[PDB]
Amino acid sequence: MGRELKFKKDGVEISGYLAEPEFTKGPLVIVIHEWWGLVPHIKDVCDRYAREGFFAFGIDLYKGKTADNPDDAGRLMQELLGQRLSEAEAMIKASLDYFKENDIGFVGRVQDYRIGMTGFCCGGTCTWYFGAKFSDEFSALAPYYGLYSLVPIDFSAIKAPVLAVHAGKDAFVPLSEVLKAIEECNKYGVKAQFLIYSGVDHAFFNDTRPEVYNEEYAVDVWGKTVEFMKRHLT
Amino acid sequence: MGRELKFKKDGVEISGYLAEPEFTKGPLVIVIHEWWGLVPHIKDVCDRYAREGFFAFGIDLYKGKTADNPDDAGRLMQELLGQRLSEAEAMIKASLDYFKENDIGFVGRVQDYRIGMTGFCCGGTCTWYFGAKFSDEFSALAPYYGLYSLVPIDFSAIKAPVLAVHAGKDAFVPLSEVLKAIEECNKYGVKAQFLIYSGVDHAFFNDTRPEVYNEEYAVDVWGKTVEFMKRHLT
Repeated sequence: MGRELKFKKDGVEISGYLAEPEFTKGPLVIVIHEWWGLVPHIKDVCDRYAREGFFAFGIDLYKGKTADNPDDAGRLMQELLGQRLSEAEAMIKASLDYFKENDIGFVGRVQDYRIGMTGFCCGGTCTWYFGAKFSDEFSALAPYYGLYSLVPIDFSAIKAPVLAVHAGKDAFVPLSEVLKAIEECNKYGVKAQFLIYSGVDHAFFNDTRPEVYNEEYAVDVWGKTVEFMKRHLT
Repeated sequence: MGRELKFKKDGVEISGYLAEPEFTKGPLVIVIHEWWGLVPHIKDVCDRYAREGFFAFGIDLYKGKTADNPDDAGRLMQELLGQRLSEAEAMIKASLDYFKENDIGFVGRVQDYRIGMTGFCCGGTCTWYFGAKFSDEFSALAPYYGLYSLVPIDFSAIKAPVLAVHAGKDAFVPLSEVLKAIEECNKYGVKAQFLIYSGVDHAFFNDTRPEVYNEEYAVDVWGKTVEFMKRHLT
């Protein structure tokens, strides 16, 4: 089952796609879209999480807007990260509050909420950023190929374990930037594992983009990601 | 319940420890020791592989010698990787030939041999080096925290997928060296995934060395390694 949510809470508009497991009362994963916005591929990822026993909320951070080309997509992303960052923070916070009020993410085995977050591209940046901002709320973070140069990621504040996925030939994220993030995690004692796949580009997980998709590593990284989310959230 | 193999083949003396799975006839993994030599910890690793369905051969590359301190260990390692590298190569090749003659590592599903190789510290270096030297013989490589600057690894020759495990605070392997390896893999089309664990030291997998062992990441990396070896060897 997947449903479109749209409602107001604490003065902000929450919208996105919620995939729910069959019967399983599982953990929750927040899934953050790329710079194109909340498109079908992201909803598909949410469905895939639900088939593994997780509630998955593909939150819309673009207020219903999507882009099909880099120029418009870059404008939406720069607006989100550079002008509406406070608002996006408030949407994340209100979403978390909403799910907890509805018992979504409550895990019987531990008698507590277990909430993860993952995202791709700008959604990877957001995973890091929000994971630091809301460090009491998340039990696992899985940022895929986010930029570290767009917004200040406060590595000192992160409390969750992190699975950080990167592409070896990423045209947007130099390896030097990945190295700097590793050194910050070393410095602050962040339990971050960095996975760097040789020879693939940015967005290699996106099966709808044949110019960058890599099947071998997309299958590999999905296996690793589900294992990691299960380890920390169930 | 493994066996100590000792025999001569093609002019070189082979010795090591062979762990065998029960109730399953599976792939082979060659396991290469650290600079201490073929000590109980390494035999334990072989046993662990056998419990997951693999034959595992902990080859001795030190001609029966072990070391309990860094000075003696460093001398044995420098001798292995300098003066006796050709001999070690011949031991690896003769081992492979021996197993194939005895049907060890033959996998029914693919009607062919599937042989992996893994190792730690100097054994990680060896896994890279021999994986390139004997490029057609290996179907998976899992080098843990080896140095890249001791012997010339021929990245251009590697044909197997690689799971390269590194420690984020490795006192012996700077992250700049890991980056150089990633760039070589990118350049030559090696299917290498690099996994860098923040905050841990060299030899963090070694549960017999409490000063560097890290349980959380040793458990994590074991899971990842078994999944990878199963994916490529069964």
